Order: sequence, then structure tokens, then C-alpha cells
Amino acid sequence: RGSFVEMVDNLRGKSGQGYYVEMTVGSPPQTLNILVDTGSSNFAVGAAPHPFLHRYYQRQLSSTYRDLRKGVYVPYTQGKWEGELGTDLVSIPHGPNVTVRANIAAITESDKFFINGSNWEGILGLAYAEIARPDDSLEPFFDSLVKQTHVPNLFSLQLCGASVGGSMIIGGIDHSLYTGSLWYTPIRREWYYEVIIVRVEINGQDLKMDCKEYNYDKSIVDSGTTNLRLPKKVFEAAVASIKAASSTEKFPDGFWLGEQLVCWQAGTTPWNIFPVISLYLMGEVTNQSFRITILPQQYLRPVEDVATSQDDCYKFAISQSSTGTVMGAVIMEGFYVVFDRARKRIGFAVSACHVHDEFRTAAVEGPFVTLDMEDCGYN
Ligand SMILES: C[C@]1(c2cc(NC(=O)c3ccc(C#N)cn3)ccc2F)N=C(N)OC[C@@H]1F
Ligand code: NA
Ligand code: NA
Repeated sequence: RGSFVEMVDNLRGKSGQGYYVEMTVGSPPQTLNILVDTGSSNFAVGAAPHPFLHRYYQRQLSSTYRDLRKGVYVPYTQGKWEGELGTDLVSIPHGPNVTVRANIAAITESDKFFINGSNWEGILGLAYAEIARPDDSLEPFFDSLVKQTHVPNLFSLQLCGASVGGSMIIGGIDHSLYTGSLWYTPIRREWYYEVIIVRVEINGQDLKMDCKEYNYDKSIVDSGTTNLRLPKKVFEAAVASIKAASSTEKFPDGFWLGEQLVCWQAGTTPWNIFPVISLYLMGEVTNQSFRITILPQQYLRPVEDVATSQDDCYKFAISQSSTGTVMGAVIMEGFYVVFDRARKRIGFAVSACHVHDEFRTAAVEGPFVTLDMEDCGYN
């Protein structure tokens, strides 16, 4: 408990491409890099020679592979994959020292799924069976891990943004990964890691929206999404106060819609004209909340692949949603995030590694008094 040196620094990534962990599947073990995703629930790996893939799972080489004789077809909003279900022995080399028999979807066809130039070739869905494909009887990896071993039913994520890195602590919390105190918000329902946002401030100014709007139709914590996505009506209001707060420069409207980059002369980004964003989350106690605050260092993402520009270019990375609030890598990179499944709660603490400056830092502060927090949840 509290100290897991072998697991610190076990994540890697490139900006724009997510955070992956090394895993092994089958006997003898095949090493694969696997995207860590708290917004889905299937363990799914490339299992054929798609040109974008460095490595893929070769079931024929594994003596402990068992076929389930069932296909799975998984379309997303963007992209899809299709695959064949089975089980096999799975370990995490920089993880707990155990091996478990997990479901694996061997991906045999995909579209707009793998990223060309990325270093990962599957996904580890860490959310709950309720959203597993094809249905909730396909037990997710972390459920198998907890059933089969003595690993405590929790994991924690420290995502360090821009090469990126971080730590996934499986079965525990490592106190060297955060400063000050953890504050917990209840998991409203076990499917996604769904939470409830009770108030939103831009530079300390309240948006003053009916709080149910913040959670329409849910709010989730998702390591497999880069952006902070906000429900359309909330995004319109939040961009409007952000534009106002940042008045002392003017940008094309396109910038705010993520339709254009903005660039500055290297080493001169004026962070200070951009406001901080705070989300108050439902706390553990009736009428009690806490707040997390992120910086423009989190929501202005650097874009390297600008082979038609010389300078320091950024994407505005808060965007409108039709799926509810998504607290993606934009939120998570400020924090050490504890997925405390055993107590159905998610903890946040200021990350010991988040990107900040001399004037402002990401922050997790409480308690605050907030009434009618149960009305904020959408039904
Ligand atoms: C399974 C799914 C998914 C995620 C990804 N995720 C990614 O490419 C990706 C990229 C950058 C960052 C960051 N920072 C996180 N993830 C790719 C394909 C997918 F297919 N997971 C989530 N959470 O959202 C969309 C999709 F459902
Ligand atoms: Na157990
Ligand atoms: Na600490």
C-alpha cells in the first residue's frame, strides 16, 4: 500500500496519441503496447498485419489461447473494429507480479481505429462490464485481474503531458505521485466512470447554468480521449466566458471551434491572458463538494506535426459534445486520479508532474458547501 516503485513511469506516449502500457499475452509471452482507456471495457488487440502496427497478437504462437467461437463488431462514432473473442494468459511486466486468464478481442479488421505512426497496437478498456461489447457477460480485464488474484480493486493514473509518460499503479496508490490531499467524488453508476459536476467556473466566474446541463447526458473520466468535451449548451457558454477572459488578444473564431491552430514565436506563449477552468465535483458527504482547477497549459495542446509552419502552435482542446462531459487527458494531466472501484469513488489530487508556470498551478481544493447536488445528475 502507498509505494509501488516498479510501476512508476510505466506509461509512455506521444502528444496526440495517448498513453500506453506494455503488456504480454499468451505463452510464450508476446509483448504488446496497449493504450490505457478508462472510457471503454474491452481488451482488444491487433491480431493481423495492418500496416500501421508495429507488432500484433499471433494466436497460433500461444499454447494457452482458447477460442470462444464468437465474433464481435464494434463501431464507434469515428472508426470501427471487428474481431474474434478468446481468452489467454495476460501479465503487465511493470505491473503486479501475477498472470491472469482474460478475455481478448483479436482484431482482424478495423477502420480509423489504429493511428498511423503510433506505438500501440491494442486498447485496455478499464471501465465496467455494463459497456463491454458484445454485452456485459464479457468480463473486462480488470474484473478478471481482481477475481483471480489478490490485487486490491483499484488503480490509479498519473498522466504527464507534453514524448509523454506517466504511471499506472495497479492495486494501489503511490503517494509520491501527488501533492496535498486526495478528494473523492462518487462513481454515480458503474458503466463508464461516471461522476457528477455541480458547478463550473471560468477564472472564478460561475457559468450559472442549471447544473443538470453539466451532466447532459452524463459526465465521465476518460483517459482514451484527449479533449475536455462539454455538452453543447455548456461549451457555448464556457467558450463565451473564455473569449471574454482572453480579450486582450483576438483569434479567428475557427480557433475556438478547433478548426484552426494558433501559433506564437517560440518560448513566448502568453499563458496569462488565458483563464483557469474549475469543475466542482460532487463530494463524499451530503451538501459537500470540492473543486479541480486546470490551466491553459492543459487545454491548449502543442501541435508538433506542423510541416507548413516554423513556430509554437496550439490546438484549443475543449470541444462541444453530444455524449456528455468527457474529462479526457486535458483534465487528467493536471491530476493524480484514483479509480477506487472498491469504494465506488474517484479521487483527485494535484499531480506531482503536471505542466505549470511560476504564477499558477493546477489545484484540488475543498470542502465547499453546494446544495441540490443530486438534481445535477441527468436521468
Ligand atoms: C475505444 C475508444 C478509442 C480511443 C482511442 N484513443 C486515442 O486514440 C487517444 C489519443 C490521444 C489520447 C490522449 N491524450 C487518448 N487517446 C482510439 C480509438 C478508440 F476507439 N475509447 C474512448 N475512450 O473513446 C473513443 C473510443 F470509444
Ligand atoms: Na481478489
Ligand atoms: Na503526496
